[PDB]
Order: sequence, then structure tokens, then C-alpha cells
Amino acid sequence: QDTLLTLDTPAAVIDLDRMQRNIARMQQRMDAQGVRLRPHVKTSKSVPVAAAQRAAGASGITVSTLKEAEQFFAAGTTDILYAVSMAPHRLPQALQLRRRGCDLKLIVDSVAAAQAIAAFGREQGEAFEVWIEIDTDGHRSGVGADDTPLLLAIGRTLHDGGMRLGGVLTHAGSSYELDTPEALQALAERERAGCVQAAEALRAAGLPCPVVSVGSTPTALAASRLDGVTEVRAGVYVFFDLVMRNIGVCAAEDVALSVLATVIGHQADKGWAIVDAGWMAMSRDRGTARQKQDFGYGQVCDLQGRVMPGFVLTGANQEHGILARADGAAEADIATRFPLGTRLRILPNHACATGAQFPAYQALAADGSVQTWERLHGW
Amino acid sequence: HHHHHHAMSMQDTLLTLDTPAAVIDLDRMQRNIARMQQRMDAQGVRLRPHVKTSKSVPVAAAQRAAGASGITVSTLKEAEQFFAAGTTDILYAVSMAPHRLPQALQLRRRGCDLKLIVDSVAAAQAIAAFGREQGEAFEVWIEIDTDGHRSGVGADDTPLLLAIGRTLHDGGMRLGGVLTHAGSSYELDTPEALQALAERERAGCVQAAEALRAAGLPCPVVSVGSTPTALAASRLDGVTEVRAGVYVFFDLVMRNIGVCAAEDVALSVLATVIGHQADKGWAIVDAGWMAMSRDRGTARQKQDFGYGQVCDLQGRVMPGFVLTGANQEHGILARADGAAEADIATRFPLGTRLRILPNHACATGAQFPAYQALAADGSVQTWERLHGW
Ligand SMILES: Cc1ncc(COP(=O)(O)O)c(CN[C@@H](C(=O)O)[C@H](O)C(=O)O)c1O
Ligand SMILES: Cc1ncc(COP(=O)(O)O)c(CN[C@@H](C(=O)O)[C@H](O)C(=O)O)c1O
Ligand SMILES: [Mg+2]
Ligand SMILES: [Mg+2]
Ligand SMILES: [Mg+2]
Ligand SMILES: [Mg+2]
Ligand SMILES: [Mg+2]
Repeated sequence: QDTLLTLDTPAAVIDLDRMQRNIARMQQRMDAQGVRLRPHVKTSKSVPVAAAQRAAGASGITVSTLKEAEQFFAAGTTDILYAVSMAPHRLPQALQLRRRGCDLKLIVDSVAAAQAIAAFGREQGEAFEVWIEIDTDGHRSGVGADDTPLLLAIGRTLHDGGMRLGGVLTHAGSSYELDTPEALQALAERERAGCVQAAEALRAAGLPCPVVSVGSTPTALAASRLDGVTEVRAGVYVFFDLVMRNIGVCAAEDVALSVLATVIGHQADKGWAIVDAGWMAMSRDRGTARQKQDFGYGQVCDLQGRVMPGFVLTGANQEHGILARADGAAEADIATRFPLGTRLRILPNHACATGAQFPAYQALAADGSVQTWERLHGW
Repeated sequence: HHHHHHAMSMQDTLLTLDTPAAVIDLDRMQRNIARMQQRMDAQGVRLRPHVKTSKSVPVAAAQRAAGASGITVSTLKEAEQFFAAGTTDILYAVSMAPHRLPQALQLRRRGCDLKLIVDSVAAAQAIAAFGREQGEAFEVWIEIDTDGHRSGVGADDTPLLLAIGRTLHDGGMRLGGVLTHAGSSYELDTPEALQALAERERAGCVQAAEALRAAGLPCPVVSVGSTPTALAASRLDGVTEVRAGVYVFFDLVMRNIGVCAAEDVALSVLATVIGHQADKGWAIVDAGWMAMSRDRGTARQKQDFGYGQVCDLQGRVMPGFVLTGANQEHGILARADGAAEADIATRFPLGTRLRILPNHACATGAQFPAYQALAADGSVQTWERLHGW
């Protein structure tokens, strides 16, 4: 059997017991709120990870690219939301997916994008399902939640244009700037209220709006109530990461994704251990640098997964990571503690960024064996 | 003409590719290749390009055709790929892990002249014991710390150099040389500081080789390099080869260091405008950090380019517009100066294609399964590159 001692390094390891606990926690919270969970698979892009989310009770998926829609559809998943403002040039790709049987949903936030979809759908005989993206927190895309004229103009373009106006959605991504339950709870309420208000405005205009979809992992876990909401979209929670830990929604011990690395040398005067997990393994994401505890390029754990507080990757080049004390001191006799060849596991800043560096995950079972779970790269 | 007509009908250009896409401007890439090879020829040293920037067979083929001698790789997966493609002279320039010794042995047994590096007595002892067990005289170079960038034996640490060189030589391995990488050059931004660092890198690696040879140990190769010190060195006496890699494409970190212009940057990411926030002066593009990478190396340099410098479809810089933010599949295009551009939707209409110059070519390239190699006629060809280990 393949195990953490036999793998080459670096490797992206999923602790299956931790991932299942994360999947159960999120599904149980959504069940308590009376809403569907539509996981965002862009975090893993791996068929077996999404299958475990579905087995726990998830309803459909959210994807960040049409490549992910192709992969998951080829795997038998048909209820797919492509939650990135639709580019008109990708309409042939989307059409071919729907004609093949994939119930692929698109989103827009502009009259011009809604007109491009509706005109192509009429030409091709396709009533595209399209949701309107709502900006509830100023994070990124979307129709402002009280910009009613814009909301109604896009709504009538789709519905009068013969398309299926399927719903409204929002992602309150500014939740990643927060770090207290009170602030997260308030942002989750602003997200819920803004999305519900857009749905209510459509409906008062006699336009259909059957789905109201909100979510980010921190607002999904913090929201006190979700009246008016039909589903929540959350993705990074499947593994968690150190950014989530700093936001306050999980502990380091809950993070299910780590990078297995080998010690390949040392700088004794500086108290460095050099590992073979550089930024090509961890990614360049440094999201914890802007937070109350900086973890460098990741938190060190031993081969058993025990967190080693106070050792982090303080630097990284492409294929070399620099392990050193978080307090800045030069650990004495670093080589005596971490001899050449010692294996360690590094928890990521951002699970979605680190996962994308690997062709595959190594799914670690209770007995210590691993199975390789491929994931998708590119577009 | 059946093949001809069908190929024409299938041929992509920058208007027909899906976005995002990593586009190599071949004419800029050839100018970078010629420039570095001519500089190394002028210095009388070999150029051993570091292929970890592209990990692409046709890009390394163009470096070889121009005059390069061998390659440097950052992983044994690169050594496996490039050897399969016919490159036999390969330096694996990352401190050797003992557990990878079976793979290095297999590659040498298949005919790859694969060189390994160490910087410790324990790594030397592991290589020599495995080589004696397996009947293999591994070739091993000793890595030298000349500028404090990362790791390596100190150039002035004679006792440790000798201990490692003797462990290898007495152990029946081939002690083949010393190498250094003065990566602290990426913190510099004047020709004077770069020329002085290049001289410190040359002097320190030659110093180490001279200490080994003074002890009777072989050390025929002296290998130095980073792209900025390769381009800045006045003299390379005592050096046998230079390793450089990011030069093949350049990037905005190199532009800021001062060793190229933005117009020399051969790699760009083709993106489409997919939305706006008109009141904030934002255009939203489909190149987020999954396309650009999270690399922000320009953040602390003289000119911060955010997640990349915006260029028009013809690849010309659009001054003052950069990607100021990025989420996974969304980039935020806005003024670098922090003004909200008026009429952003007029400046950048929905569906507009743009090209984004990267902070760090090695980091952006690794986000793509393949490059789109752009010829002067506007045609592109898919050039696969390696992902993972
Ligand atoms: C449109 C949309 N919906 C849901 C999610 C899931 O959010 P998480 O559960 O918090 O992962 C996202 C996530 N988007 C990413 C991104 O990079 O775009 C986050 O904003 C982030 O990691 O910063 C989403 O876009
Ligand atoms: C051992 C070794 N040799 C040569 C090079 C090539 O340097 P460039 O020509 O400047 O790319 C490198 C490069 N190493 C990278 C890295 O990430 O490790 C650079 O230090 C960097 O991009 O920061 C090298 O490691
Ligand atoms: Mg975000
Ligand atoms: Mg994320
Ligand atoms: Mg460096
Ligand atoms: Mg580089
Ligand atoms: Mg392998």
C-alpha cells in the first residue's frame, strides 16, 4: 500500500476523517436553516470530493469554469450553476452542454449580457436558465441590491426574451475581511436581506424568481437565520484553511488539506530547515499576512498531523520552502530536530489556491493508506 | 490539399481562443533567447537554461537551437520529461532528497547524464552509500551560498566543503563541480548593485571551487546564475556555465529590477471583459489569480503592477490600468493611481479582449496546462507544459 512514508513529496493530502467532519458540519447547519446546500466545487475540482458532498445531502453544485461543468457532467452530475458572469463568446459551449443534457445555469449582472444570451437562445431554440447576480456587500460583481431599475431591466430582458429567469444569487465575499462572530452574523444578515429584497422586487414586477441563493463559507456558518433563502453555496469549508481559522469559523485542527513535504537541508546559522514544498506546492497565496496571525507560507505539522505552533514556512521560492520559528529567532541546532529526510505536513493559507497546484490529492484513510483522487487544472 | 483546408478551418488566433489563455509572443521570446545566448557567448561561458520557467519542450528546443548546453531542472519530473524528449545533459538543481535516489538512478541507467546537488555531509553520505550499493558513480555538485538568498555551503567554509567533497570523492562518486544562485539579485534595481552582486556570485563560487581543488579534489564545473546577474556580470573569469531561466519570457518583476522593458515581456494572459462596477471605475475580467497566480512580487518594488499590467489585444501597454485585485476566476481591472475611471464600460466594453503582463513569469505559466505560441501571422499553436511532480 501507498502511505505517507512512501509518497513522493510534495503531495496534497486530504485527511478523509477531517473532510467528512467538515462535510457533516456544513450539511447539518444548512438542514437546521431549512435551505439546500449547493457546494462550490472550485475548491477541489475532484469528482470523489464532490461525491462525498452529494452523499451527505448536497443538491447540485456550483462551478467556476465551464471546464468544471464538463468534468462533473461527464461524471453524471447534471444540476450545475456556472457562477461567473457569463461571457457571450462562451455561449456555444454552454449551449452544447445543455443540448447534451446538462441542466447548466448561467448568471449575469448587465442588460448587454442578458440580451446576448436571450438573442442567442432564440436563434438556437434554447431557453437558457439565467440567474441575476446581486451585489450585497461591494465585494465584486452584481446588481446593487437597491438598484431596482437595473434589476427589473435585466429581469424583463431575460423573461420577455423567452429565457428562464431562474433566480437571484449573491456571494458576500467581504466576509473574508472579518474576524468576529458579531460582524459575520451581521454581514450574513445583510447578504440574506439584499438577495431576498432583489427576489421580492422581481416578483412584485410579476417576474419569476424561484431560487434565492446566498453564500460564502464564513456567512454560511455564521448566519442566525435564512428566511427567504432557498440554497446556500459554500466551497472552501470542505477542507478549511488558515484564512478560515483566522476569520474564526474553524480551528487549525479542522483543516483537512495539508502538503506533505521532505526536509532536504538546513541553514544552521539562521535556524532554517529547507523543505521541498515551495510556492509551486503551497501557491503564492499569503491571505493570512492581512490577518491577526500571519502563518507565512503555511503552518508546520508533524507527519501525524499534530500542529507545531511556532514553526511556519517563513519564506518560499519555487521548489524550496523555508521552515523557521514564527517568533523570528534562529532555532538552535535545527538539523537535530528535523534531520535530512524528515517528513512534515504544511497547512495552507488558502485551500482553493494550494489544491490548484496539484494534479491530484492523496486521500488518506484511517489505516494510513492513500488513494489518488485526480483534480482538474486549466480551462 | 485535404490536410491544408482542414488545418486552416481548425486554426486559432487571439480572437478565437477561449480566455483566459497564456500567450507566448514568439518573436519577443526569440529576441530574449538570442540576447542571453549572445551575452554568454561574449563572456565565453556555456548557457544551461533553467527550464522550470516554461517546462515546455518546444521552448527548451528553441533555447537549444540558439546554442544552449544542457538544461537545469527543478524537479525529477522535468528531468523525466525533457530526457524523454531527447535532452541528455540535465542538472537537477535542488538539494537531493535521499528518497528520490531510486528515480535518479533509473534516469541515469536509461542514459540520462543527470547531475545532483548537495550541501551537507549527510546528503553526500546517502548518495555515496546508495551509489556503492547500486554500482553507480553519481555525479554530484556542491551548492554554495554566495549571497544569503537560500541555502548552500558558505564559499569561505573550507572545512565543510572538504568534508562534503571528500565524502563524495572517497565514496567513489564523481564530484563534478560547484554551483550557486544569487537570488538576492531580485531585491536590486540599479545596474551598479547588480554588477557588484554578479561579481560577488562569481568570486564566491570560484573561491569554493579553488578551495576544493587546493585539497586535491576535482571540481571541473563552476556554475552561477540568476537572470539579473547573468545580464549584469562584467566578467565571468573562472566560471564554466551560467544558469538563467526567467529571461526566456521576462516579466514585470524583471522590468522593475531594470534588466528588461515591459515591451520585452513575451508571456501575457489573454482575458475577456465580463462585467463592470461603473461607479468604482472597475472592469471585471475572466483572469483572476487562478490565471495570473497569487504572485505579487511587484508590490514592494518601485512600481506596483497589482495582479498585472493591462495591454490591448495587440499586446501594447495601456498605461495606468492594472489588475488591482483578483479572486479565483475574476480579476478587477482599475486605475493603478486609485482614481475611479469615468465611463469604464466605454473604455473597456463587455467582450473586449485584453492581455495582462505577469508579475512573475514562472508563477503565471504554471497555472496553465499549455501555452498558445503566437506567430507573426497571428496564428497560435498549443505548446503543452508540465504540471506537478
Ligand atoms: C459566486 C460564489 N459563490 C460561492 C463561493 C464559495 O465561497 P467559500 O465557501 O467561502 O469558498 C464563492 C467563492 N469565491 C472565492 C473566490 O476566490 O472567488 C472567495 O471569494 C475567495 O476565496 O476569496 C463564489 O465566488
Ligand atoms: C538553482 C537555480 N538556478 C538558476 C535559477 C534561474 O534564475 P532566473 O534566471 O532568475 O530565473 C534559479 C531560479 N530560482 C527561482 C526560484 O523561485 O527558486 C528564483 O530565485 C525566483 O524566481 O525567485 C535557481 O533556483
Ligand atoms: Mg473573495
Ligand atoms: Mg477560496
Ligand atoms: Mg528567488
Ligand atoms: Mg522565478
Ligand atoms: Mg511521481
